[PDB]
Amino acid sequence: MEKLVQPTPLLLSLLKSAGAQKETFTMKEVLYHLGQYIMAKQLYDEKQQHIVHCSNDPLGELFGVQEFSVKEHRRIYAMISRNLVS
Ligand SMILES: CCOc1cc(C(C)(C)C)ccc1C1=N[C@@](C)(c2ccc(Cl)cc2)[C@@](C)(c2ccc(Cl)cc2)N1
Repeated sequence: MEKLVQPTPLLLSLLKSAGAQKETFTMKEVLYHLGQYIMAKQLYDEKQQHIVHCSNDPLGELFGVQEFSVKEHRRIYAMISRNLVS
Protein backbone atom coordinates (compact mmCIF):
# COMPACT_ATOMS: atom_id res chain seq x y z
CA MET A 1 0.00 0.00 0.00
CA GLU A 2 1.04 3.63 -0.47
CA LYS A 3 2.40 5.59 2.50
CA LEU A 4 0.10 6.35 5.44
CA VAL A 5 -0.42 9.84 6.84
CA GLN A 6 -1.96 11.22 10.02
CA PRO A 7 -4.07 14.37 9.71
CA THR A 8 -3.74 16.97 12.46
CA PRO A 9 -6.94 17.58 14.45
CA LEU A 10 -8.47 20.32 12.29
CA LEU A 11 -8.01 18.37 9.07
CA LEU A 12 -9.20 15.18 10.75
CA SER A 13 -12.41 16.90 11.82
CA LEU A 14 -13.01 17.96 8.22
CA LEU A 15 -12.38 14.48 6.82
CA LYS A 16 -14.68 12.87 9.37
CA SER A 17 -17.40 15.43 8.66
CA ALA A 18 -17.16 14.34 5.02
CA GLY A 19 -17.77 10.73 6.04
CA ALA A 20 -14.36 9.28 6.90
CA GLN A 21 -14.55 6.78 9.76
CA LYS A 22 -10.86 6.36 10.55
CA GLU A 23 -7.91 8.57 11.49
CA THR A 24 -5.12 7.25 9.27
CA PHE A 25 -5.14 7.67 5.49
CA THR A 26 -3.29 7.41 2.22
CA MET A 27 -2.87 10.74 0.41
CA LYS A 28 -5.32 9.47 -2.20
CA GLU A 29 -7.91 8.97 0.53
CA VAL A 30 -7.34 12.45 1.96
CA LEU A 31 -7.82 13.94 -1.51
CA TYR A 32 -10.96 11.88 -2.06
CA HIS A 33 -12.60 13.07 1.16
CA LEU A 34 -11.61 16.69 0.49
CA GLY A 35 -13.40 16.48 -2.85
CA GLN A 36 -16.45 14.95 -1.18
CA TYR A 37 -16.46 17.73 1.42
CA ILE A 38 -16.28 20.50 -1.18
CA MET A 39 -19.04 18.89 -3.27
CA ALA A 40 -21.41 18.20 -0.36
CA LYS A 41 -21.08 21.71 1.07
CA GLN A 42 -21.17 23.23 -2.42
CA LEU A 43 -18.12 25.37 -1.70
CA TYR A 44 -17.31 25.47 -5.40
CA ASP A 45 -18.38 28.37 -7.61
CA GLU A 46 -21.66 27.53 -9.34
CA LYS A 47 -20.52 28.88 -12.72
CA GLN A 48 -16.79 28.15 -12.47
CA GLN A 49 -16.83 24.83 -10.68
CA HIS A 50 -13.06 24.38 -10.49
CA ILE A 51 -12.91 27.39 -8.16
CA VAL A 52 -13.39 26.68 -4.45
CA HIS A 53 -14.61 29.44 -2.13
CA CYS A 54 -13.48 28.54 1.38
CA SER A 55 -13.79 31.67 3.49
CA ASN A 56 -15.97 31.20 6.58
CA ASP A 57 -15.05 27.50 6.55
CA PRO A 58 -12.50 25.29 8.29
CA LEU A 59 -11.07 24.50 4.85
CA GLY A 60 -10.00 28.14 4.56
CA GLU A 61 -8.19 27.98 7.88
CA LEU A 62 -6.54 24.71 6.88
CA PHE A 63 -5.33 25.98 3.52
CA GLY A 64 -4.73 29.58 4.57
CA VAL A 65 -6.64 31.02 1.62
CA GLN A 66 -10.12 32.31 0.79
CA GLU A 67 -10.19 30.74 -2.67
CA PHE A 68 -8.22 28.29 -4.79
CA SER A 69 -8.55 26.29 -7.99
CA VAL A 70 -8.71 22.50 -7.90
CA LYS A 71 -6.17 22.62 -10.74
CA GLU A 72 -3.45 23.88 -8.39
CA HIS A 73 -2.13 20.45 -7.47
CA ARG A 74 1.31 21.38 -6.16
CA ARG A 75 -0.20 24.12 -3.97
CA ILE A 76 -2.93 21.80 -2.69
CA TYR A 77 -0.39 19.11 -1.80
CA ALA A 78 1.62 21.69 0.14
CA MET A 79 -1.47 22.98 1.94
CA ILE A 80 -2.39 19.43 2.96
CA SER A 81 1.18 18.68 4.01
CA ARG A 82 1.19 21.37 6.69
CA ASN A 83 -1.85 19.62 8.15
CA LEU A 84 -0.21 16.23 8.59
CA VAL A 85 1.69 15.00 11.64
CA SER A 86 5.40 14.82 10.85
C1 LIG B 1 -14.56 19.31 -5.85
C2 LIG B 1 -14.31 19.44 -7.36
O1 LIG B 1 -13.14 18.72 -7.72
C3 LIG B 1 -12.80 18.76 -9.07
C4 LIG B 1 -13.63 19.41 -10.00
C5 LIG B 1 -13.23 19.44 -11.35
C6 LIG B 1 -14.07 20.14 -12.40
C7 LIG B 1 -13.24 21.28 -13.02
C8 LIG B 1 -14.46 19.15 -13.51
C9 LIG B 1 -15.33 20.72 -11.76
C10 LIG B 1 -12.05 18.82 -11.75
C11 LIG B 1 -11.25 18.18 -10.81
C12 LIG B 1 -11.62 18.14 -9.47
C13 LIG B 1 -10.77 17.43 -8.51
N1 LIG B 1 -9.50 17.30 -8.62
C14 LIG B 1 -9.03 16.30 -7.68
C15 LIG B 1 -8.96 14.95 -8.41
C16 LIG B 1 -7.66 16.67 -7.13
C17 LIG B 1 -6.72 15.66 -6.86
C18 LIG B 1 -5.46 16.00 -6.37
C19 LIG B 1 -5.15 17.34 -6.15
CL1 LIG B 1 -3.58 17.76 -5.49
C20 LIG B 1 -6.07 18.34 -6.43
C21 LIG B 1 -7.33 18.01 -6.92
C22 LIG B 1 -10.17 16.27 -6.61
C23 LIG B 1 -10.46 14.85 -6.12
C24 LIG B 1 -9.89 17.22 -5.46
C25 LIG B 1 -10.42 18.51 -5.49
C26 LIG B 1 -10.11 19.42 -4.48
C27 LIG B 1 -9.28 19.03 -3.43
CL2 LIG B 1 -8.82 20.19 -2.21
C28 LIG B 1 -8.79 17.72 -3.36
C29 LIG B 1 -9.10 16.82 -4.38
N2 LIG B 1 -11.30 16.81 -7.40
